[PDB]
Amino acid sequence: WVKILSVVGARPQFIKAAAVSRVLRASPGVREVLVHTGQHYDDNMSQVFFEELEIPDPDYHLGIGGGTHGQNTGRMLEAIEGVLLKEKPDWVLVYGNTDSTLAGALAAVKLHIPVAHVEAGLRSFNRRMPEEINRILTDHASDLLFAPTETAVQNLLREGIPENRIHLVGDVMYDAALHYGAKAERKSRILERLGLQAKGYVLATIHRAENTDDQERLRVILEALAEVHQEVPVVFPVHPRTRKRAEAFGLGSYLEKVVALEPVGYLDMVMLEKNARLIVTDSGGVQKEAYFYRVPCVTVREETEWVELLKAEWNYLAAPQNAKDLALTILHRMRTKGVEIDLYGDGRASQKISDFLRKV
Amino acid sequence: WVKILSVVGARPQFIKAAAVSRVLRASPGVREVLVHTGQHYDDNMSQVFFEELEIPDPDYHLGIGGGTHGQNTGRMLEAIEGVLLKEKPDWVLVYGNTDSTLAGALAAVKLHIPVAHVEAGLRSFNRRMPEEINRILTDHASDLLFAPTETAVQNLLREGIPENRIHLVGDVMYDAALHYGAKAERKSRILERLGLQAKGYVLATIHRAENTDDQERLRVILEALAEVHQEVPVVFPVHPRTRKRAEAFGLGSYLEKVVALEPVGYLDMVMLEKNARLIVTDSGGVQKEAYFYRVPCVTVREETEWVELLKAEWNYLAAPQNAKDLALTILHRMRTKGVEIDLYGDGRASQKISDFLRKVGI
Ligand SMILES: CC(=O)N[C@H]1[C@@H](OP(=O)(O)OP(=O)(O)OC[C@H]2O[C@@H](n3ccc(=O)[nH]c3=O)[C@H](O)[C@@H]2O)O[C@H](C(=O)O)[C@@H](O)[C@@H]1NC(C)=O
Ligand SMILES: CC(=O)N[C@H]1[C@@H](OP(=O)(O)OP(=O)(O)OC[C@H]2O[C@@H](n3ccc(=O)[nH]c3=O)[C@H](O)[C@@H]2O)O[C@H](C(=O)O)[C@@H](O)[C@@H]1NC(C)=O
Ligand SMILES: O=c1ccn([C@@H]2O[C@H](COP(=O)(O)OP(=O)(O)O)[C@@H](O)[C@H]2O)c(=O)[nH]1
Ligand SMILES: O=c1ccn([C@@H]2O[C@H](COP(=O)(O)OP(=O)(O)O)[C@@H](O)[C@H]2O)c(=O)[nH]1
Ligand SMILES: [Cl-]
Ligand SMILES: [Cl-]
Repeated sequence: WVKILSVVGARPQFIKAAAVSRVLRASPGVREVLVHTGQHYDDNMSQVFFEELEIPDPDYHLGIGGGTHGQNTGRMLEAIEGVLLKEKPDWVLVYGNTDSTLAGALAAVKLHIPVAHVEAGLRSFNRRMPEEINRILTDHASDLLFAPTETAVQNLLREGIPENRIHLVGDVMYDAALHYGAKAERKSRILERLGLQAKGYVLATIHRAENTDDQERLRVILEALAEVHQEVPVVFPVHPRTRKRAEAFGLGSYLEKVVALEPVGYLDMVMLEKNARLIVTDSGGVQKEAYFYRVPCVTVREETEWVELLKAEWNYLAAPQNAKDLALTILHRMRTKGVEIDLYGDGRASQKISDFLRKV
Repeated sequence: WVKILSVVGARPQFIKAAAVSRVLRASPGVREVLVHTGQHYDDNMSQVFFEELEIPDPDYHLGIGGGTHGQNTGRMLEAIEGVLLKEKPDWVLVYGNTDSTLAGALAAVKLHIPVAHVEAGLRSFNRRMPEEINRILTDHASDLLFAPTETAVQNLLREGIPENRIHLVGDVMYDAALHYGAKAERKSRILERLGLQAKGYVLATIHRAENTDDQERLRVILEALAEVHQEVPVVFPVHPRTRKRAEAFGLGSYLEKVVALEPVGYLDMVMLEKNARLIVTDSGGVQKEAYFYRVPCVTVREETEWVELLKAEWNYLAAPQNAKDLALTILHRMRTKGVEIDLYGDGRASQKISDFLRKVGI
């Protein structure tokens, strides 16, 4: 009998936890307790994931969100701690690299509760980025480090974390893609609703702060996607923050010139990804999922944490400096492909993690 | 020309800030803002240091303290972020490794305000210490790391922190002792008051969480100090957390078997340490201060961050497993001395720190 408490706050964490939760569910002598921080609150950012991915209702919802880093992190720290004091779990699992991840880890370590980091050791090497600080500080606070890639393992060794706390387990988001693929196939009618032809569009997601808080980068991206749309329709589920920023800077009309949507559930997303001729993104999860489906990817950033996608020629960096340059880069890359190579494991990252926990 | 905001919360942070702040005040093109989180709030833990060490009143008092890690750290994080969004300093300086330290770093780093950590790179290699977590994460959140020892430099390099963000500046607590030592001698009447002569007593402080939060560990310490007291008077300024734990556990009567005091100010502390025959402590700063005055030290812990003191034989660990043994250890070490060696620098760590903050560049 072991109690594993999972802290999730954001869409990509709901998706990670859906894989790990499934395995821990049907594991003998494990009870999972699941805490939703409230970081993501809109139904299209949160509830649709619990429904479509069949995720047990959370035991706690702390309803903390939409504030500053200080506010969100600070309140999450106090609220999560209160839950840990009640539930006394054997393990705390945190996912990814948001404020929720860091608050979960830090709440737990101060109470002498072991913390395991799902998706450990990724580095952008740009420490001005909030997400890099979150990765570094979470990794250094954790007891177990579940690395998805060899690079991630090397990044942890280089920062003095001992071998014996690092397990290369592959990527749980690959597990999720595998497990939910069929259900996406039989439930998603988004190509229908959108009048899209399989391989008759490009898929785009953009929400990095460094791309949406900076008017000139955001303008380069929306200008570039509208141009690309002239040639091949662009489907663009727009993150709420991205949509806020584009409206605020007067760039809303570019969204009207493509097939812009509110955020979609995972099942639609899978169908849009699979059927896309090419994916343009600044999302970590979406650039891996592109590779899952052997759809060429352009990452609108100066670096990625997922370097093996660049090496395997499946993914290509295009920093948003020039709208025409970026447009042409997207259009050129859609008739490219990468090498045959299996990354991210066998799709049983979640049971490797289950096993390592119930042992250690 | 440059605005440097310090975050302090606890007694040892006020002493460190005293030393640095004096320098920063002399420096042209340097404005300071001091934020007192409120972590330490009693006058004999906060106010007395401001007054005797000549520190100006804090620009802000957040009045947070007395809660869990969660509550204190969380509220400090939100509160400090508010101040920083008002003051928009060029640097935030954090000291040591309390919950205040970490909340200060975390507030700052997410606003892209550069953080400098005074007393950087120390490691106990014991994560059960909240303090170990605080200094690991502070260090990894910092853009400048002011290391007091070579061990601390090596600890940082081993955790992947680049050499160019690390500077071995020595210890500002040696600067403090050096700068305030004449005033202590001039003003302190503590020895007169207690009725002690030089070398006629042992000084004790105890306040680690791992020593006070466990009933029988604390009993081991208090009982050992009672025993020592029979052979050589024991003077014991008692931390409020320690008194409170001793009360709740029903161990109050042990404090009658020694010369238990309320916390003393820095000036009285210097005179107590300076004139002690031996110091027994679980304090970080007190360990070093014992060496400053060439007084043998016994550290009542399973480890210290200040390992050079053990190697120079000025300090000796004695984990509290057994009262008779801890007593005997204490009395045995009273007759010892370490090797002559200079540690902690030249008493101008603050000046080196000021210099780096000013010339680091945009
Ligand atoms: C750059 C960065 O730090 N990123 C971190 C960030 O993730 P991320 O950038 O992927 O955010 P995000 O794109 O919202 O979600 C993608 C998912 O949403 C689905 N997705 C996407 C759009 C949509 O409309 N519908 C939908 O279902 C997709 O199908 C896909 O499954 O938070 C993660 C977390 O903390 O767990 C970290 O692991 C990441 N760290 C890394 C290193 O990738
Ligand atoms: C073990 C540990 O983590 N310790 C950390 C801790 O310090 P510390 O353990 O030394 O606490 P503490 O003993 O209350 O203060 C001593 C001072 O009080 C004076 N002092 C002491 C008693 C007294 O009655 N009067 C008085 O003036 C003494 O003269 C002396 O100058 O908080 C510090 C901080 O974050 O800045 C960190 O730098 C430390 N990290 C290290 C590594 O030493
Ligand atoms: O359900 C949600 C989640 C987020 N957001 C918006 O997206 C912003 C960024 O939120 P997030 O939690 O992603 O912050 P990050 O992890 O990027 O720091 C928020 O302030 C909101 O404006 C929203 O509108 N609805
Ligand atoms: O001025 C003060 C500061 C602290 N405390 C008590 O000491 C406890 C521990 O305080 P803190 O969490 O700052 O840690 P510590 O001072 O022991 O390192 C507090 O909860 C209070 O009960 C007190 O009585 N007066
Ligand atoms: Cl998005
Ligand atoms: Cl004390």
